[PDB]
Amino acid sequence: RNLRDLLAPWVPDAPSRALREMTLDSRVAAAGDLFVAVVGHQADGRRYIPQAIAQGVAAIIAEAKDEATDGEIREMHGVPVIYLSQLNERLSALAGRFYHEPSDNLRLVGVTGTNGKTTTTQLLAQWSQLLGEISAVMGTVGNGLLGKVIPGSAVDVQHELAGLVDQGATFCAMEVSSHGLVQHRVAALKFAASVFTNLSGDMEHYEAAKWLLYSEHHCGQAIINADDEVGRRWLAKLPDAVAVSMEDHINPNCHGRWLKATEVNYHDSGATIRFSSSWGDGEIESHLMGAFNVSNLLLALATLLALGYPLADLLKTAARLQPVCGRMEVFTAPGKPTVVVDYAHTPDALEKALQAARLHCAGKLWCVFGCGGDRDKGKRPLMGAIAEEFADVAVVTDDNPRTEEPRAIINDILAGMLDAGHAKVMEGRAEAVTCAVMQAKENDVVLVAGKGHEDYQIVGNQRLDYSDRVTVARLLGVIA
Ligand SMILES: Cc1cccc(C(=O)N[C@@H](C)C2CC2)n1
Ligand SMILES: Cc1cccc(C(=O)N[C@H](C)C2CC2)n1
Repeated sequence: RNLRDLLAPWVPDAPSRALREMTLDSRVAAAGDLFVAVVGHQADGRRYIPQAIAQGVAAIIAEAKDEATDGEIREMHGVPVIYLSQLNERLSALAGRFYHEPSDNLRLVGVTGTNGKTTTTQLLAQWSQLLGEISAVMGTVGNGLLGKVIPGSAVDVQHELAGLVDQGATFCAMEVSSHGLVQHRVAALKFAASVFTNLSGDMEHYEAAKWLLYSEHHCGQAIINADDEVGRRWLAKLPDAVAVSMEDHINPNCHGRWLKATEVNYHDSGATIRFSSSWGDGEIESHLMGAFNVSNLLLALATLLALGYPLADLLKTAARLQPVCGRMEVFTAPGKPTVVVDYAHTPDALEKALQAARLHCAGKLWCVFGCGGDRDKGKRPLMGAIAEEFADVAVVTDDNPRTEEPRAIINDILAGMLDAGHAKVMEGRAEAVTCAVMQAKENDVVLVAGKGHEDYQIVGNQRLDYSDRVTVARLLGVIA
């Protein structure tokens, strides 16, 4: 890395100077670094140019606003300071060049929308890796090669993508937040494909702002959920986008690319999804639960088809796709009730989890759950009302009671019910889980909510070793 090569597209006359790393933080700007001095909300990095210089940086790139002209080269204490107008907008491009254009050196797929980003990215990364890629993810659960995901500016994004390319990644599925997009955090990334899952006067400016952003990015193949009203607006203006539906929203008159689920059977271990597409038809056995996960899987399928992965190979590998651990994670065993472990710990999340589970439930739906002690109490009766409404059997138990009296938490939950006497209460959590699993019938479904993959139960100030997954697995005679 050299300042002159780095800046060649923009600043013809920039001095040669070897560079080490790129940083926005004057506090970690080491000797040989490029410090980038950006102006944000209540922050002016140019204030810290003296400090960085004093810490021995090789060079500085700085916001030109009010201070200089675009491309102006100055020199302070023998250190080149190059000024650029609209530096926030350009930071992604600058960092891209610094880090050798990582998005041109793997297949990058970006997933945007309110929900489903995490699951859809995971599915993209898993399925592509099943077809021979070395895949990675960047998103809410962290960054890394699959299995090694470790728990944010335009520089950081490019740096992390370069790290992945360095570790041998050939495919990356990235969550792209609305906030990230607006703050130019992905501005110079070359997306192979861009996926839209869903959106949760005004409508004209919102739309306008997002269209403007779209027009400025390298989105690649566009893959859009046609079951969402906003998705259909995108599709109306993008004739080469791929429309995906599990209802009747594909308009066959447009002769565009499409994928639609024609029949879905939600069963005790997943969903059987029959589909047609402009690539051919097929049937997939998904091991994920609920309708929204059928949509997420279809989006991943359509994306991979769009990118040229063969339908036959995707079909042969689909049954290996797994849920994110502790997210609507299904446990079945021959002749036992189906048990779903989900992290749902809010009224809305609990409601969605119950509605998803219900689709797969021939019998009674059980819900085992509690609420955290020494935290806001407001959700407690709301979760009680939800469990009573959307399950057939509510089993109220403990969930990280901490220092709060466990039964007091349970009381708050029960207080939200129309008919609390119809709820079952069982303390200890392990005991409650066991109660549901051992009493439920073979065609029942038991949702164990609140913990997902979090393998502890906080009682007092002790983190006790405890896993919903392991509890369930042992009861069913399976392996967590
Ligand atoms: C770009 C494309 C490809 C295939 C089908 C379609 C499609 O059904 N569009 C619908 C949802 C129109 C109202 C927006 N659009
Ligand atoms: C991943 C990504 C990056 C940059 C822009 C975009 C974008 O405007 N996406 C739209 C929602 C398009 C329907 C797919 N998506």
